[PDB]
Amino acid sequence: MSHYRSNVRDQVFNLFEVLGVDKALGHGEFSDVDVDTARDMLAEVSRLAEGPVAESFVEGDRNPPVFDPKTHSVMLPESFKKSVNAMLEAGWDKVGIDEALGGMPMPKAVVWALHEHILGANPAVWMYAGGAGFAQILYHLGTEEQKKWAVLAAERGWGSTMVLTEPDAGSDVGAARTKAVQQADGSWHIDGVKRFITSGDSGDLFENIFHLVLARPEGAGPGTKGLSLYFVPKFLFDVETGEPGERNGVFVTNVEHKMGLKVSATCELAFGQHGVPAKGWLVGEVHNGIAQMFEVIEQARMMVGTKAIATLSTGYLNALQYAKSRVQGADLTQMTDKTAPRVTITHHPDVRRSLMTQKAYAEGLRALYLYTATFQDAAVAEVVHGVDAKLAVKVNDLMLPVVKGVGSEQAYAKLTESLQTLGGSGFLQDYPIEQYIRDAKIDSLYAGTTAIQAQDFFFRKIVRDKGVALAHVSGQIQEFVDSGRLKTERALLAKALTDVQGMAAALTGYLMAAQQDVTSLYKVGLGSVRFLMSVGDLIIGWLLQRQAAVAVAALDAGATGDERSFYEGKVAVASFFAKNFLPLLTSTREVIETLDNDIMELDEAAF
Amino acid sequence: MSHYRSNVRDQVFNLFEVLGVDKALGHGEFSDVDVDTARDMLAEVSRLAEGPVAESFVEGDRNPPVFDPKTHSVMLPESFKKSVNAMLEAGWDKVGIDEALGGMPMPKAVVWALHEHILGANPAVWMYAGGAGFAQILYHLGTEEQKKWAVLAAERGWGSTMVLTEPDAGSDVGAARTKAVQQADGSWHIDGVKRFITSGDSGDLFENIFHLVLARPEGAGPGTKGLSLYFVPKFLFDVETGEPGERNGVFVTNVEHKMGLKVSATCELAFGQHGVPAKGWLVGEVHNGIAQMFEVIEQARMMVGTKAIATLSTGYLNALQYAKSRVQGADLTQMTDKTAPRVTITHHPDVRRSLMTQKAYAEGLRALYLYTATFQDAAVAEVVHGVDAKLAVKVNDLMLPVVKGVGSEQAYAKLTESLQTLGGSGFLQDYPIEQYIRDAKIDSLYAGTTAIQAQDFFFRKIVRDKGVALAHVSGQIQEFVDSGRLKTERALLAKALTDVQGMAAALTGYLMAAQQDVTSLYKVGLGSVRFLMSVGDLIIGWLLQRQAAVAVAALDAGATGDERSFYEGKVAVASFFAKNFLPLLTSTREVIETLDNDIMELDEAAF
Ligand SMILES: CCCCCCCCCCCCCCCCCC(=O)SCCNC(=O)CCNC(=O)[C@H](O)C(C)(C)COP(=O)(O)OP(=O)(O)OC[C@H]1O[C@@H](n2cnc3c(N)ncnc32)[C@H](O)[C@@H]1OP(=O)(O)O
Ligand SMILES: CCCCCCCCCCCCCCCCCC(=O)SCCNC(=O)CCNC(=O)[C@H](O)C(C)(C)COP(=O)(O)OP(=O)(O)OC[C@H]1O[C@@H](n2cnc3c(N)ncnc32)[C@H](O)[C@@H]1OP(=O)(O)O
Ligand SMILES: Cc1cc2nc3c(=O)[nH]c(=O)nc-3n(C[C@H](O)[C@H](O)[C@H](O)COP(=O)(O)OP(=O)(O)OC[C@H]3O[C@@H](n4cnc5c(N)ncnc54)[C@H](O)[C@@H]3O)c2cc1C
Ligand SMILES: Cc1cc2nc3c(=O)[nH]c(=O)nc-3n(C[C@H](O)[C@H](O)[C@H](O)COP(=O)(O)OP(=O)(O)OC[C@H]3O[C@@H](n4cnc5c(N)ncnc54)[C@H](O)[C@@H]3O)c2cc1C
Repeated sequence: MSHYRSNVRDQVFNLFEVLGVDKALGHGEFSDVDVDTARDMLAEVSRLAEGPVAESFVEGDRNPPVFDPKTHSVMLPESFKKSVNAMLEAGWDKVGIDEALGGMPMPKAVVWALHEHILGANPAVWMYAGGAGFAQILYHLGTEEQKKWAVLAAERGWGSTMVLTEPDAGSDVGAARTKAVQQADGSWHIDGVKRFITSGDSGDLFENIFHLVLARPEGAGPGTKGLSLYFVPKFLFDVETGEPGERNGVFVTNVEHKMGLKVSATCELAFGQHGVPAKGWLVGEVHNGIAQMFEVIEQARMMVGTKAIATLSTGYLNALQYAKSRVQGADLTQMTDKTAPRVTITHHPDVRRSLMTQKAYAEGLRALYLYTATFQDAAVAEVVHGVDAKLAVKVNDLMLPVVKGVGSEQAYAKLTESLQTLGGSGFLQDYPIEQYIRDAKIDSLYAGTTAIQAQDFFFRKIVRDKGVALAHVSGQIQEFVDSGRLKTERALLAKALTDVQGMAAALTGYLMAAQQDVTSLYKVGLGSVRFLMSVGDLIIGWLLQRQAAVAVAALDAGATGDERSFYEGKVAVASFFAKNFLPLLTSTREVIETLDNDIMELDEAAF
Repeated sequence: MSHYRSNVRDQVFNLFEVLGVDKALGHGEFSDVDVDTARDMLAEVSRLAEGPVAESFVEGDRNPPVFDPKTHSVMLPESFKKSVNAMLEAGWDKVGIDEALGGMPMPKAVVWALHEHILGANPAVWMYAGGAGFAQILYHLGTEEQKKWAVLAAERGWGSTMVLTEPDAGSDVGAARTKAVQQADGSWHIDGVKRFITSGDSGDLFENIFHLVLARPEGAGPGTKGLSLYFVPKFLFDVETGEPGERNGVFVTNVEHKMGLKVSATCELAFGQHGVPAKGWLVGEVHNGIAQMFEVIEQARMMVGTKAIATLSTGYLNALQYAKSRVQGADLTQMTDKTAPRVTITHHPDVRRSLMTQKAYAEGLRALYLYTATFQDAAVAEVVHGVDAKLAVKVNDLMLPVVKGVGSEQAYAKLTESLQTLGGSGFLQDYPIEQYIRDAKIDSLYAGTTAIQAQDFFFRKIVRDKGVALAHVSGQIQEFVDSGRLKTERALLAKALTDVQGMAAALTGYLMAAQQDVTSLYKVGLGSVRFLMSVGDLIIGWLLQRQAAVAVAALDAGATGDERSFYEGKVAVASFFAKNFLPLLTSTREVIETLDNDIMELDEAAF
């Protein structure tokens, strides 16, 4: 087969044995979707991922897109084009999207499980083909006239981009200087240069591209609150039929050469700099740019974390496959006997430690993004968690920085173990883990760096939230921990919950203290990322133990064969994680409780 | 200037203010080298590394060597060949080499500090140019006839290789099947295929290459003990003048395609398979192969750890230079004020945490390999540490797994922080950190995987050694923590010593219990790598506090200006490491004390 190894069985286990998404199927907007329908779609898309989508994964990296400056055009490998069009011709880009746009209803938890397979097999495909998902947001936020455009965009299959960054405005989006001047007809003319734009051009892959652009109206206020969101197409088009017309003044002027994700054209995109106006329209005809754009960012941050996790999972499964078959060395128990038979390396304790660590974070993080996705539909959140719509929004907001920040960083860190499992062969392009690592590095940077995720998590999702969402998740873990074979694991989780609550209390103390000495805030920043990562380990631990309980019940009821091996692996991985990673949170709490500002007051030249 | 950023000042600090190498200079073999001569040499190689050597760093990766299968030859980029020849013409490969081979005396601590700059600027240069260091080993081990061959190899500038690995014999060197058949004329015919041979061919870069080859003499016993070391030249040569002659029967048949270190040709090397016998000569005319080859392996393991550390250093320095000039966002104390002045990112807490983390491991690991190198000369070890020659060998042996294993893994892990400091630009090939990471990942694999290092460290360097070397080093740390501003840090180091000593006790306990239940050994394997990493952190913490003590003295003695900034940085980094990384060892100890065999008993199919 291909490089991509899927795990539909684990997705089904989470969705329909552990998390309860099955109880929302057959109800609400999912009247005509049952568990069998969702299972079949998952198997169907996993086969597409493993075949036509994965087929161009290697070539996308080895023969990157070619950029021609004078026609401002990017040419993608033909094999990649077919991969994208194989996905689109099957309609996987439209599941969960409004029926007006050609979609059919589906819980986001299932949608993200479906898209996991695409993100694992060839993530850039998902990016180039996000047009309809972009159209969904434009449909939600636009005037009635702009809704017809969104409908057209979805059906003519346009490509799409999210356009915020400028050389001087990356983390600080509010510093952007791309400007917008209103025209007599109500149109606007966009004028500026944007940097690092994913899918900024894609050649003849699509009939059109509609950029969603942040720009500052002439005379607008400063910062992010002064930015407005604009619909700017590559081609002007017939507002009735969608037929592309005159080329609009939006041009790629450069394409970055990157560590990985090479098939995703990361572009310098110029608006109105080449003699042709960049005509655009104010989304919703209101000035509400940063709020509007964050509907896109929220999806971007979910995708990026799910991508990081999809990559770890297939990285782990490739390493496991290799390890079962690689003979090297003798069993440690027969070390003195140098004539002892050679064994497969899964017999070596460090290889099993490595593989169980990979397993725990692949499956642990899979559970985490699926659990997060059960809060992204109010109806699913209601039936699974018994929370009302407002609280579900708060919990999803709480969990997004965890999915993105912990997923990106832990996936990359544990792909190191995947590669280590192959020995020297892991350093070769013959195996895909090398590329997995290069493609995954980006996940801690774009859609907001980890430091921005951790700042958002504490200041916006806990402090501004008054801790409500965190107290809800904490309370669910408390109940789980207070409720035979899993008693030791639950006590380690009780300790980890207490450790994380002590982290949050210390950081809130630093926050409170800042009223007397404002530099106390630096301590919060110093601890923010370790706190973010600790919460992730806590929720991974809990979800894995919820899985282990379902597995114990399945084994007692007489599981046999492959199902028994699946459930046996869940008991072991939940216990392994509890004993090897949860106790580390104790030392981290002590460090966070002890933070000082020595390194803040240090002279910069001392570094 | 170039990508490579050096730190001569820190090397001097370690060598001549902390570690006491100055006491050995001016005496014994080092008559002709004083502190000043060494500082100038470090500065001189500093500049060669930054210029002619770093010149080809980028091209070597983006235009890798071309393999010609019909002539079994590798063609290296011309600019890279210039870099190698610039190193050789300045004689940096012969520093510390026997005078018979064109070298002059130099303590190993200074030699590795010299080579740090080549390894950071273009590590493959060091590898290709290592021929003279190979000859020194040939000179030590050879018959009188072979020592003349070693002289000619050093004088004619030949390249060299170390040839062990086969497809079925990587970590398990003893499974190699390359054969050796003695001829009437006293030579042997080598027959087999070797894999992954660094520098297996180099085109016209050198006049000859002498391969050091492990092979199994006809009728020898199994495992590493049945292997012998053979001298196998690319060209047969006149044994009096060294003039190359007939082509010997050893040919490269493939070159690997790798993640990084691309300009190092990693070759499939075939002996006696292309119709021409591969003539070789038994090194020392004795069958001591694995012990002889381990003289080479010990240098390779020191180099790999030093390379990884050299790479983290220039990664940190590049990120630091970038952080000081990158304007993004405002001070955290003004987060509510959206009009606040923009600041350089060095003002942000998470960036300073990141930078101080990179600093502590770059400088901590530099101290580690320099400390280790003070045991690689008997005269130096006596003057500096007061230990006899045989104990110095044992300590060096103890530390080689630390330098290679901990250096390789921690350098790669912390380069993630370096790249993160660049934000989105770190993912660009426009900056060198992307290449650092790819070039560094191999450090955890070749010259023995991290698991091999951890196994060697415990079973051979602690258990076979009867705790002598470990007891000596721990004794020095015990002394140190029992000796105002460094008091808090001293106590954290004491706790770390107790923690590591508890890890050792637990592992020794598991070893003893293997007398009754031999599976207990598996627990040793499970904790082996974490134990090794913990010792690294202990020794890093210790050395940084030794540096801090020296720095405090210099501060109170009236240091000013840039020297004051240097010394202040050492105080801060030693304290930061003590407070943020040493306490984490307590939880690691608890994990090691609670290891069990559940994941060993688990069915393979359950993974
Ligand atoms: C049915 C089907 C469904 C289909 C749809 C799904 C599919 C769609 C397809 C997805 C496409 C993905 C394509 C891939 C492209 C790659 C992504 C990128 O790199 S792209 C680029 C990625 N770039 C980045 O990620 C930017 C990174 N930088 C940051 O995030 C900064 O922290 C900053 C810019 C927010 C700071 O600015 P500063 O002015 O200090 O900010 P303040 O703190 O003052 O907040 C101001 C206002 O912002 C707002 N708002 C804020 N936070 C949140 C939130 N978390 N959350 C929400 N809103 C949030 C809020 O309105 C707030 O006002 P208020 O409510 O308070 O009144
Ligand atoms: C100015 C100078 C400028 C230029 C400088 C040039 C310097 C020189 C060249 C530098 C290198 C060039 C760069 C090349 C980079 C490629 C490096 C590689 O990958 S290639 C290398 C890649 N491949 C590897 O690294 C192999 C990795 N695999 C291993 O290490 C395995 O553990 C194994 C082979 C030892 C197992 O086999 P098994 O038979 O079960 O192991 P046992 O436990 O039973 O010991 C058997 C005998 O071996 C001995 N001996 C053992 N250990 C050590 C030691 N630490 N320590 C010492 N000796 C050791 C010992 O004699 C022992 O006998 P005994 O004393 O006990 O009676
Ligand atoms: C491959 C790729 C594709 C991209 N595609 C897109 C796209 O389609 N659309 C788009 O809009 N953007 C895109 N970007 C940009 C992306 O959104 C990133 O947010 C951007 O690269 C980050 O800003 P920067 O690179 O200027 O880094 P900076 O913001 O300059 O960050 C540099 C360092 O400073 C730290 N830092 C910065 N500000 C703070 C702060 N206030 N507190 C603490 N630490 C801070 C960061 O964490 C980081 O370590 C892409 C980037 C890449 C690499
Ligand atoms: C770039 C590069 C250059 C190289 N250059 C040279 C060279 O010049 N000369 C040379 O002789 N070799 C060279 N090698 C070979 C290199 O030393 C081997 O790849 C290395 O020893 C690992 O062997 P392997 O690839 O077969 O992995 P394996 O031995 O198959 O290891 C696979 C996995 O099993 C684990 N494992 C194996 N045995 C054990 C055990 N007993 N206990 C616990 N875990 C175990 C490993 O840690 C790893 O995770 C090079 C390799 C590379 C990648």
